[PDB]
Amino acid sequence: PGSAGPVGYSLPLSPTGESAMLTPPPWHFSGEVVMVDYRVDPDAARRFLPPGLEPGADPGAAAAVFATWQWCSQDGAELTDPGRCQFGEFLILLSCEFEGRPMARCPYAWVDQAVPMMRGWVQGMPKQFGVIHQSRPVTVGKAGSRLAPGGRFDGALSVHGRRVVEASVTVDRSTDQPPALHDVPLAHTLVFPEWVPPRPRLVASEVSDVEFSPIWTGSGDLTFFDGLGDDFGALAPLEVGSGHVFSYGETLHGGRLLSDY
Amino acid sequence: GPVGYSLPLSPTGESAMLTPPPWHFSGEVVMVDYRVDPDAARRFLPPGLEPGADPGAAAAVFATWQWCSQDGAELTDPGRCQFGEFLILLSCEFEGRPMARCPYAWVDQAVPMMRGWVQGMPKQFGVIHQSRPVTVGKAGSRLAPGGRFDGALSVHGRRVVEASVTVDRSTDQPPALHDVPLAHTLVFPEWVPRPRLVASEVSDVEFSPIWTGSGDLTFFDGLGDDFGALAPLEVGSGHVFSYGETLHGGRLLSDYS
Amino acid sequence: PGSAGPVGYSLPLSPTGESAMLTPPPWHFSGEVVMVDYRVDPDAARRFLPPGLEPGADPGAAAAVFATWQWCSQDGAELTDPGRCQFGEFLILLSCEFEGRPMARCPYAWVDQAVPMMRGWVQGMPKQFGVIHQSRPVTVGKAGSRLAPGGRFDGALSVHGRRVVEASVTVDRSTDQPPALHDVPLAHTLVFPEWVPPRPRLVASEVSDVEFSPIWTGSGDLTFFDGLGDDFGALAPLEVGSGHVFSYGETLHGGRLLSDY
Amino acid sequence: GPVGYSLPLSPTGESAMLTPPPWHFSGEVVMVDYRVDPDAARRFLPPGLEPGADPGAAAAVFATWQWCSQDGAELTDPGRCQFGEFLILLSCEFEGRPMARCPYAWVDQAVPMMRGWVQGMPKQFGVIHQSRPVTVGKAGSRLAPGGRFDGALSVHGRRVVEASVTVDRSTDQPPALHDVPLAHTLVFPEWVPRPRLVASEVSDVEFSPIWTGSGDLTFFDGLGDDFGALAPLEVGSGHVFSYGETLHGGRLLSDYS
Ligand SMILES: *[C@H](C[C@@H]1CNC(=[NH2+])N1)C(=O)O
Ligand SMILES: *[C@H](C[C@@H]1CNC(=[NH2+])N1)C(=O)O
Ligand SMILES: *[C@H](C[C@@H]1CNC(=[NH2+])N1)C(=O)O
Ligand SMILES: *[C@H](C[C@@H]1CNC(=[NH2+])N1)C(=O)O
Repeated sequence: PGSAGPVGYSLPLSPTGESAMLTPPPWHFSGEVVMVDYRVDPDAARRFLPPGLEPGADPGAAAAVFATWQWCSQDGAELTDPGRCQFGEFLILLSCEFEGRPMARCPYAWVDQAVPMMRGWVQGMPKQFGVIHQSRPVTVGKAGSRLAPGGRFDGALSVHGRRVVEASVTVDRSTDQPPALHDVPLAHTLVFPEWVPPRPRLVASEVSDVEFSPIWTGSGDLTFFDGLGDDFGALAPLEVGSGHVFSYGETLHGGRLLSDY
Repeated sequence: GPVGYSLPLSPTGESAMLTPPPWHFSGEVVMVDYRVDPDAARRFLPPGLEPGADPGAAAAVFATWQWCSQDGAELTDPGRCQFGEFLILLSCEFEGRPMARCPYAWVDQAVPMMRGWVQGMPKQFGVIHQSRPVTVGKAGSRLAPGGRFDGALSVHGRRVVEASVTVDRSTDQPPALHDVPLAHTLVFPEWVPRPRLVASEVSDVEFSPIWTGSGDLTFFDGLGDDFGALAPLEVGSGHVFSYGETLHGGRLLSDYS
Repeated sequence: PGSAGPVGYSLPLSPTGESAMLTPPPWHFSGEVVMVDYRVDPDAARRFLPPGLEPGADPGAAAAVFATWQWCSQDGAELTDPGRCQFGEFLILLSCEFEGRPMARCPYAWVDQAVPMMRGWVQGMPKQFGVIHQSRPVTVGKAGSRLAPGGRFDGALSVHGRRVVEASVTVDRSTDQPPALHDVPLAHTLVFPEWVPPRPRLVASEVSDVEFSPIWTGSGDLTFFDGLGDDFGALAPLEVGSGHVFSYGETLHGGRLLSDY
Repeated sequence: GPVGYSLPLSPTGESAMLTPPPWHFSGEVVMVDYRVDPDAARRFLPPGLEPGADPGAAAAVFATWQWCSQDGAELTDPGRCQFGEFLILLSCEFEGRPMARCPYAWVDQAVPMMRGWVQGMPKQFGVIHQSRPVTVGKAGSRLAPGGRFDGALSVHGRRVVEASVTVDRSTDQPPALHDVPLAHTLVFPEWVPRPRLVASEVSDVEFSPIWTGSGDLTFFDGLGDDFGALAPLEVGSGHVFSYGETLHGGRLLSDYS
């Protein structure tokens, strides 16, 4: 009501607010996921947990998650421009707990589009830019795999021209049991660098209307390669477990404060 | 000396950019049938290719593909086996047999581009986007009545084509221009100072059920007056479906001798 | 000294701090610029000036600025990886004043790399992602222009697959007079969206060791196209003035608060 | 029917992806001379091309180019007239005359890639980065003693080559492998079930002063054992310079009849 200067949910500010790079939440997501469960060094994982987050009930449980998404705002406007509403993503997830409640920590994430990257920082998800590839199921022809026993699906991440992660799943059966780390709240750290010479906050992403397709599960394989530094390398798999292929949706509304310390 | 199906030659032949056919394709298509000026279409038909039984029938075709060679090796590297594509198709005939001519095509990966020229398909490079059906959540459309699917092509940073389909029913009737042989012109520029009309030989052609509904198509400036001549006079039905084929090689229609 | 959780100048946090996407300033920049001075609707320009910034001494003075940069941190480490240390940029600049002192406001900017984009938001420069092309001078052969009378240089910006801006300069003489809008402080608005249900600050970017090559100046041409919305379109040229081609360097240290309101 | 120097054919010929030669090039080069296993190099030489007077001499060449046709039209669209390139060169001879063979090349734009195959230059697609000299500020090197310049190539998301040069002096001596004719193999895959050895004809070859100093070069895995066979045994001098030429067409060295 009072406002004088230019406005907007985000930069760039403009007289009408229409120029802003980001739209206010809620945002809807619909995606396809290729995920591998793995065993991480629990002491290594612990060092990525900020104060307030404790080790998971199974401290060594981790996951590598490839996904391709479509997203839109409440009005659905972005959906008519597929170039604007799609992105690929790779995440690491670590098991943790907040006040006794299972959650996941995402210490590393990459995406291949700028809007999702910046929107990640708004939520505290530490998204960087990368090149991200993922197999898609086919239903006709021979050039791919079906969502059926024996179907194989692969994921790859490169960053700055170097291969960082490769994952594979060969599915053998369908279940109605969502993978644990993809079915708990994510606990992020909101912090942004200080330009004029920071107060981090631990937040949970608030979601609704979480939906999974049937889950196709089988063997998993996962390989980390050099090219992201030793801090990242500490989270490489000790052992690799089951892989999972499924579709996922949710609505993301905003943050809930877990601790402002 | 060094060998290979294609450049670069190498001692074992492994370095070649392209592998020998056959190649398998599995793709997701968003296609719009439209009416083109028949006189404009005729001017894109080389000798031997005559106007369709329906000279004005054309189509704009967006697709996303996975492909592989006979051994399937490319499938394990999604970054190497995937590409997006936009094509124009024109109805024509050769010796009384219905076919389609592709006067323009764009892809977003180099191997499929070069492989296109091998077959005579006139692929250039572009930026190509296409809606994907969803089955969970709210951020997209289902393959079901009322589902909408969009396609866009930009070239050299300029928007060139936008298409949309809103489906209303499923059928087992493949879109006509996507179910006839393609007749290409095999020609490569002379570097040291002879075109052939060929058809792509395919097998194991497979369609999913075809979701069909309204179609919409717009051409924008940015590719020149020759291309603009093929802009729609009227836009017909749209179709969303999956498609597979195996592509084996070429068959000579004419070498003009 | 006390720190427990993972750390870093920016996300992602890590045990050593090495994983952070951004490095602390200062950052050094060395670039090549193709710039066109133009006349903007002063009333339109005014609406992009937040409280505290007044219209420029010449309220209708604006510029369109294409640049290609190399950048590095104090240790110079980024320079050995050209893919990491280079980016292209397009900016709009508007003339304004703070407490009587000439400055420039950048209402819109685009870059083609993720690190520079995020670093822009840290400073309040409203960078989005785009495709940005710019001619470079040649010194041998025929496939280009020399930095000499008659030399022509072009710039183009596309965003989401649509052409947004095209500029051209044909130079006819060399001067030692830096273009006014490229030789004054930039006044940005620091603001980041609030995730847990904003306090903007007006800041100036503090720079040192500003250096210009000889300036090649001549006719300018500039065209805006649709595809960024009516707020942006309000800043299209009424008339187009001189163009300038030159090399530029500076060291960027941090922000100085102009007003926290 | 429709015409054109290259596909796609069109009624006026304007749609063609490629324009007829001559084409002008102006580029900035970062090059490292190195020693290759002569036996490995020999295996990449087709019949008619014999080992160099110095069989082990090779070079790794990074360049950034602007190009245009005779009318200069492409120059006004920087996005259409610019590309980056990485090449391997091997010393060889044809009928006693020194030449260079390019067994591998990569570029980052589609037109130059296709145009390469027209000439017989075995270009593939890659991601190619190269340092640029600066003249103001601190974020780079000057073309002056102690200046360092780096090059990198990735293909399909894997790093393949890194090179570096630290210059110490200026000379008027063009690097040998960048100052001899290139001998290519013109061949295109048969689609309906005959290579030629050709040289690229150039004129108006121009070098800036050559800044020369130490060179460093590393190959990484990621392209196969054939390519790996050309990895350096030893690395020599590096050179940073500007280069221009006009490329007119091909001259037949042999058609093997
Ligand atoms: C980034 C984060 C989304 C939300 N959940 C994900 N796995 N990715 C964004 O908002 O685009
Ligand atoms: C290019 C051509 C393919 C075959 N049919 C198409 N619609 N695209 C290629 O071989 O990759
Ligand atoms: C973004 C901003 C730089 C600083 N000045 C510019 N003109 N661009 C960044 O820090 O990379
Ligand atoms: C590819 C080949 C050019 C000519 N000489 C080079 N080093 N690259 C093209 O024609 O664009």
